[PDB]
Amino acid sequence: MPRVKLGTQGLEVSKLGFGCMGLSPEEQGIAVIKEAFNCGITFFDTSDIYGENGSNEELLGKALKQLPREKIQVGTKFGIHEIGFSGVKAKGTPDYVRSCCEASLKRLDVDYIDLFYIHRIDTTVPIEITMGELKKLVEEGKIKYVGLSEASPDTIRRAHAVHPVTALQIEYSLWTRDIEDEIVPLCRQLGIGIVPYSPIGRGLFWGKAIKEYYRIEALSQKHGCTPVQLALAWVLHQGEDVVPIPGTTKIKNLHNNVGALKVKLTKEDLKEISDAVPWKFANTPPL
Ligand SMILES: Nc1ncnc2c1ncn2[C@@H]1O[C@H](COP(=O)(O)OP(=O)(O)O)[C@@H](O)[C@H]1OP(=O)(O)O
Repeated sequence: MPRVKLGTQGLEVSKLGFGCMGLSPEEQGIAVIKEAFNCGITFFDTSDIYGENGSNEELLGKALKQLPREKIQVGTKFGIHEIGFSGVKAKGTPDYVRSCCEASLKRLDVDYIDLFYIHRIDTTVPIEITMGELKKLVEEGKIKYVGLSEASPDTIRRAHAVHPVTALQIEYSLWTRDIEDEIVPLCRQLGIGIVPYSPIGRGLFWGKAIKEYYRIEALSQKHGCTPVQLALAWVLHQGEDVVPIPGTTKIKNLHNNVGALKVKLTKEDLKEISDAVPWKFANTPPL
């Protein structure tokens, strides 16, 4: 398993990460995490908001007790404070940053978090204030690196000016390439790592809806992998600074995802994949 530098501050992760969200039957969740590590995945992603009352963080914390903590990069997050009919409410006051961090440390049962993200931006608090408390947490050793998720270009730039941002987590896949026009270039200018979430799930849902397409399947066959591996490989190929965090609850799919790292695609291969996604009469439909 290759390792890559995520951002410029010193974080180093496995080229493929693992999203723990979906896991929240405990023994079996722990077993998936342990097998991911046995496959060389060291980067594990969660958030305070996943599971019930932080049960996903608790799960990861239990799994960690069976692993070498210092070999693993734990990413978690804070910021979503309530969810209701009216929608999601974010909070980014310094007191909340600190209390969320402490609660996550306790649920994960760790002395530090590697990568701590603002999960959702608080549009009522200047981002400098939130980042200021995150800077204090870095200086105290409570967290090592700071991430953002779903942030505007203006928020990214202003955040980074206060304390360097290590990663941006955003949706990115063959089916969702909005970040390419402005976000990707900006992250590259600032040295910020890119962490795609839903690198395969939206495509899987689509594949299922359309099933109940062939160009993608024929390209996967051509490249000796499955359609999902091709999708994940495409994301993997978008840069040395791109680390996707697909989730799964199944060991077989975990092994499939790891297998996607084997796929090698040329610039031309990549365009062909992108371009595909905007007896006498014994014939078949053309590709
Ligand atoms: N190799 C694979 N083949 C088929 N489905 C897979 C897969 N890897 C992950 N998934 C599914 O893809 C989903 C996860 O996709 P994702 O990580 O891109 O995130 P998201 O839920 O945000 O879409 C899960 O539904 C997962 O289901 P399983 O737990 O049954 O695996």
